[PDB]
Amino acid sequence: MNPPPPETSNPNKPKRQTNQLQYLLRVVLKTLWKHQFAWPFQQPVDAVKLNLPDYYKIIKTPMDMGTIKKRLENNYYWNAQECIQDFNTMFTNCYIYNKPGDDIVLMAEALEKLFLQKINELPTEE
Ligand SMILES: Cc1cc(SCc2c(C)noc2C)ncn1
Repeated sequence: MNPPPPETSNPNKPKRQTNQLQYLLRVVLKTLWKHQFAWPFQQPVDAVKLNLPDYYKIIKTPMDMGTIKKRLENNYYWNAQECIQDFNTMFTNCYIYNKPGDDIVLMAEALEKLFLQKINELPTEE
């Protein structure tokens, strides 16, 4: 079975709208989302349709860009580090689950290269 997805709404979590979080949406997420290799990462892993019955046995902190996009658009975060951590969790899960050198690993690596280039110029907090 699939687990419930990660949380994207929690009214008692305190929230901020900040220039670093705006950059994470307008620059980081949008750059990765439009990439030709984004599609596997645009929603939670569907272990049923993809026939991955061991995925959620191995991966206990699932994360994906559909979840991150919702978190950014719905102002779920307090700070940029929370969102950066979500991207890094997504990449790590892919590398942990998959056989080294598989297509999905090359896809994650291409997105991660762009992620790192954009994070390198995360603006100073205003
Ligand atoms: C090309 C492709 C797509 C997918 S989508 C499912 C997926 C993701 C995302 N991370 O690990 C797996 C497995 N899997 C393999 N190969």
